Amino acid sequence: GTSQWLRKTVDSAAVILFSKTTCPYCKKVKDVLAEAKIKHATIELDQLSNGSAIQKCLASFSKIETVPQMFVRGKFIGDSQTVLKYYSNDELAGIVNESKYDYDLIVIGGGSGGLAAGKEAAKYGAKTAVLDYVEPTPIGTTWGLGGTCVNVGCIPKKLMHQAGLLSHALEDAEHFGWSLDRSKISHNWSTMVEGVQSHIGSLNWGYKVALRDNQVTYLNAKGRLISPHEVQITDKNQKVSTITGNKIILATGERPKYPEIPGAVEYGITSDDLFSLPYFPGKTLVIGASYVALECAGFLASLGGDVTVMVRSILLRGFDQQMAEKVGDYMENHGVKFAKLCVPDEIKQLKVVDTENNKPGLLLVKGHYTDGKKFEEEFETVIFAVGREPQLSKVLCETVGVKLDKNGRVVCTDDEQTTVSNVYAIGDINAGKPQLTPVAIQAGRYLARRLFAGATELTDYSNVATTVFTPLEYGACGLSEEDAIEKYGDKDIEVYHSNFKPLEWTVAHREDNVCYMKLVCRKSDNMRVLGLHVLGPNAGEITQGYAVAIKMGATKADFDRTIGIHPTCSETFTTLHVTKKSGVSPIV
Amino acid sequence: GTSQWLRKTVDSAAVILFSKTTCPYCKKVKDVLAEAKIKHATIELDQLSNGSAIQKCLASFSKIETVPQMFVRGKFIGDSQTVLKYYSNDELAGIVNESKYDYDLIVIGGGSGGLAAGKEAAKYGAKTAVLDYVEPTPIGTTWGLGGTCVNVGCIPKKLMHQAGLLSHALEDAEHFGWSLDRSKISHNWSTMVEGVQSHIGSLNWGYKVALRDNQVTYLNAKGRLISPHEVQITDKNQKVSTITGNKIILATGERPKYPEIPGAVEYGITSDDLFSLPYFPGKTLVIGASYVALECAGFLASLGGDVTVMVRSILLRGFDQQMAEKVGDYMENHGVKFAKLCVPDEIKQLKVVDTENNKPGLLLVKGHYTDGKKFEEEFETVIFAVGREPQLSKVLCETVGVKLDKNGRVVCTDDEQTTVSNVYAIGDINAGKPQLTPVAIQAGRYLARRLFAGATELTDYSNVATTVFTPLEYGACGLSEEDAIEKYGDKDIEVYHSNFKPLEWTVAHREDNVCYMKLVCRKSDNMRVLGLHVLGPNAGEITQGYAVAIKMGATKADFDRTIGIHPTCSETFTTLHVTKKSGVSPIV
Ligand SMILES: Cc1cc2nc3c(=O)[nH]c(=O)nc-3n(C[C@H](O)[C@H](O)[C@H](O)COP(=O)(O)OP(=O)(O)OC[C@H]3O[C@@H](n4cnc5c(N)ncnc54)[C@H](O)[C@@H]3O)c2cc1C
Ligand SMILES: Cc1cc2nc3c(=O)[nH]c(=O)nc-3n(C[C@H](O)[C@H](O)[C@H](O)COP(=O)(O)OP(=O)(O)OC[C@H]3O[C@@H](n4cnc5c(N)ncnc54)[C@H](O)[C@@H]3O)c2cc1C
Ligand SMILES: CCNC(=O)c1ccc(NS(C)(=O)=O)cc1
Ligand SMILES: CCNC(=O)c1ccc(NS(C)(=O)=O)cc1
Ligand SMILES: CCNC(=O)c1ccc(NS(C)(=O)=O)cc1
Repeated sequence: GTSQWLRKTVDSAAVILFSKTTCPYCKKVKDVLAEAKIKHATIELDQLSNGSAIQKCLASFSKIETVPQMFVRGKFIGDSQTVLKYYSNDELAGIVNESKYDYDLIVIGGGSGGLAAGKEAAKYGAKTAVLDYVEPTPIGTTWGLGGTCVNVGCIPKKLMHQAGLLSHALEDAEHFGWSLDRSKISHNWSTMVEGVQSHIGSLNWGYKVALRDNQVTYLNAKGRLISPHEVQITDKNQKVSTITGNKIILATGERPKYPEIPGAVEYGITSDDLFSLPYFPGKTLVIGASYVALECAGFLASLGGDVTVMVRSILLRGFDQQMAEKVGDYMENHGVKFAKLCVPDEIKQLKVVDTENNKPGLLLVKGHYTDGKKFEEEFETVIFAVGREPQLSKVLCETVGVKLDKNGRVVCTDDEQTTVSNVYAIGDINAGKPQLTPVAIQAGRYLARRLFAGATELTDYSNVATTVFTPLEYGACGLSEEDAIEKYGDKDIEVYHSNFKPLEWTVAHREDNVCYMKLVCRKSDNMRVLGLHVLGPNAGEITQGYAVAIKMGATKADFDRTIGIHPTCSETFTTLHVTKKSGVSPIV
Repeated sequence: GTSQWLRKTVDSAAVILFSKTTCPYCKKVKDVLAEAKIKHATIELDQLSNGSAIQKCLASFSKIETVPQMFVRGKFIGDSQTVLKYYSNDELAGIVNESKYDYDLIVIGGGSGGLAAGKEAAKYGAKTAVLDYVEPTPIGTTWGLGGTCVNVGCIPKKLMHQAGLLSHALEDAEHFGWSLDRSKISHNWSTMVEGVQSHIGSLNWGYKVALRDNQVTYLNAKGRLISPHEVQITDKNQKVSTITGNKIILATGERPKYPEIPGAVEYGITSDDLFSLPYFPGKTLVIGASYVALECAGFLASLGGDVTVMVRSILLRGFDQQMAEKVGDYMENHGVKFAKLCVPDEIKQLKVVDTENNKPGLLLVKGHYTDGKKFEEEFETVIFAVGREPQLSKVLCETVGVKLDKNGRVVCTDDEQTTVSNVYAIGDINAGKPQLTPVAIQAGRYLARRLFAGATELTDYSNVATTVFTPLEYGACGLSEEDAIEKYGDKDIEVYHSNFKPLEWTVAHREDNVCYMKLVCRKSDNMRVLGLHVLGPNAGEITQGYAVAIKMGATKADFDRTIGIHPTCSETFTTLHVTKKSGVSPIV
């Protein structure tokens, strides 16, 4: 147990020191490695409950049982007198750089997970390379280092969401006494895009600076794993070459899908293109009903667009469906049109995009409803948000032996190991995991610590909270109500709910009974909170803190005994009492 | 003993039915009481883990061990056959209304705690009177039913805080692409006050409607306890009379103090006057340094005012002083002036308030610094916020025997009982308890349930979360850093901390390193989280949810294993790692 942990740790750490905080011999080795700028992991045996056993086990490798003991890539290098000898003789640098491979770690993909993993590994002396390449979209859009969230995901989406929220702020200000007239103010799309892109550019630069200052090699090159330890790279000039690494982390993410209909690739766009578009989209059709589809339709309408969403079946498939319908009803009440039970059959081009005058084109969209009636209408911009998929055939030779599932994602053990023992996968391509930036960051940091610093902590993928940044935001943590009932049965499930009105909405004359929250609980387990849901402003700030409590096993009793902060929206969770079974109305 | 809980429940309840959910005889009794419009408490014995022993103990009062059994004010009334006999003989209404006192409960004070206690008691058939009277301020300001928070506290303060926040929203909107020019926009104080006062009026009317719909007698009259069961009332026409009650709840709150200096009462105002003031305060001096003082100074400056704060010693005494200093620095950088280490000596009138043209007067303030130097400057409005105190002399006669402390607050047991067995106190006048509106509401509802429905749950006053709504808001739960070090020793305390920047502040070009958060933890108790602190936008929404986790005993490992929601301010709590002992900088 201890011995099996010690062997895995010694075998895969690049540079690691076994030590005690009280030992001045260990301190003298620490000072020598620091002076020579040699980074390494450290395990302080006196701060572990079974340091005694570990000290004994080290002898199976070094034939000594004292501290310090220093190792490089699975090899015992020496005790204090031996390390000092190598240093004094100008031999230590060459010893710590000796390796069978070019790199201790190669990360394929420079996004949320891959950047996190690579920087963390380098902290412990692992010689690291991070590869990143951005295949341009069909119209040629491309961007810098940092992945989907930084460049064409969470960051620009929430900034445009905030531009949309500020329109209601301008309306609210009149009621709170400010002299402006909202009716005489307009929005300039390209001014907003310039500011968003300027912040994204600071992020691109900041990541390149951070890899430099951690001695990580950054290659702006497309990678392909051709054997367990060999990565083929293709640079911007089409020069092909091969590098080797001990450990491989696959972190290449996904890209948007297009439906297989005439005109889609040629004349529509995706979210990849939207966040840097030089012109305002104009009258827009959004095809799809994911959170990407609704968030984009939402802020486009708040910025003055004429917007329609075409929905194949339901909104937010996989989310609690009562909450999804409340989300959609609010958008429909504040300007978004919906073409329900409808799919597209073709896109026809009526005008080409005007690069000169900076204006969209014009399109004719033909489709049909599930009963066979026809859809036909003209739009200036058509955005497809119909899912995302990995392209691992471009990343992964079939002969390496890395197993994939029926969706093309990588099958991994609970420590992110693929079917090939030195190869791991993290982020959106890890099958069955929540596809979110903080998950990918936590998985990559934790994995790097296990590979190169002897850590054991695993990433916990259960009960991970989410927020959908629609015009009225939807936060959630845990099970939907229909999932809870399916798993435990209706008689074992109690639901507490209530409407509420933000105090900020009162003087602004906004709606009385639109915001909503519920707790889904299990009767036979001390009224354990199985799921939490809230529709209202700042839903991400509201929901985050409760995710710690649900992680700890919170029950309805724990919510009741905690006192609220007044006046907040979030405090309504501490006094819930109306049950759905009672039939009593949840209005205020 | 089960027996002594049953004895206290039977003695104190107004009308209580002991029942079982499966028994059709209990069913017919419930329907009869419903048709007769007789409200009552119900104890369903088949849902309690010792309903067996309770059935046996009921024999001590009724000489029967079956169910249903009805009691009224400590007297057994009968089983199913007997209750029906009374109903069909038109004797039931007289039997349930027979009592030694006019009321089962008299509440003195119609605020946060008192209204909540009174409405809750009435649901269990307690015949209830609620007394409220608002003694006018020195300039004659008065208001309606609902207490300090509703009329001159949390509600108007946070609505004017929101008016101030909207000013920065106007400036932000230009950077996000909206065509307005913030420089040409001004604020109208009286328009804001009208909207705020219209919302307060709807709450005044709502509480009167609530009391009427719960059959609660509302007397707009000053009440005085003269013996354990006798309350002397004085109405608006000076008419004096007496009413009697079984239980009494004191819930009369506090009012602001004035310093004992010339001119203060005559020419200054307090928060009581500020929220309905008919003219803009103009150039304003706020005297004091509590949360009331800083919150009022902050929104006044955001609405265009010229504002100074005179500080005797420190800001926010009793709060974490590192956080208090960050709060004040932000305020000083954004337009609030501070006259530090300074007290006032006298207020001289230069110009009377102009009621007709709706203009403030003009004042000369004289004071001095703790080293001896002099302060002299003119202001149009001087606001005192130097504490609040009860006036229980006006409420309670010395001879009744209710013990007070050296501050004038009522000394209570952990179930709100005074030194007089039928008299309880709740809210701000309960000595040693946190003085907050949700605390008073929870104490009131829980006390009512114990008196009239046989409940046993107590109010938990520990680790109650707070938020100070200064221009940059400050939320907290648990111990300050200095208090934890004093209690446990510096070597046993670890503090994790970080600056952060809201995503919304990036395009708006706001400050990089002013928002700040920290966790104060106990090493020898598994890194238990002893206190959480956050300075940033929406701080009360951020803080509330973690209050549940802290109530459950969260440790640092609990915060680490929970995943963040991105992009939010609150997610920074899930990845903290820089300790103060390490000396590493916390900037981003
Ligand atoms: C519109 C949108 C909004 C979103 N909003 C949120 C949100 O609010 N919150 C949230 O938590 N998540 C959000 N997400 C999800 C988030 O973007 C992803 O979960 C996250 O970025 C996944 O990170 P990753 O490291 O797995 O992959 P990515 O971030 O996609 O990074 C993979 C990188 O590898 C590169 N690459 C691919 N193939 C190769 C190759 N052969 N060689 C070299 N490099 C290669 C890619 O070009 C890319 O740069 C959003 C996603 C989208 C599309
Ligand atoms: C400016 C300000 C801002 C605040 N902001 C917040 C905030 O954001 N959050 C928060 O949680 N708390 C806040 N508070 C505190 C909160 O208002 C109080 O904790 C709360 O009102 C206490 O309620 P209570 O029931 O104890 O007394 P009150 O609400 O003060 O009610 C007592 C009532 O009894 C009446 N009364 C007094 N004597 C008699 C008598 N003899 N006969 C009849 N009636 C009588 C009083 O006039 C009053 O109507 C704030 C307070 C102030 C002053
Ligand atoms: C002329 C291009 N035609 C296509 O059919 C196509 C290519 C790539 C796509 N996506 S990507 C950028 O490889 O992520 C989508 C569609
Ligand atoms: C600095 C990175 N190290 C870690 O995260 C870490 C490593 C080992 C630990 N424990 S053990 C009992 O030796 O396996 C704990 C933490
Ligand atoms: C709705 C009002 N009732 C209560 O709050 C309550 C009372 C007693 C309880 N339990 S007991 C019988 O004392 O064992 C539980 C709950």
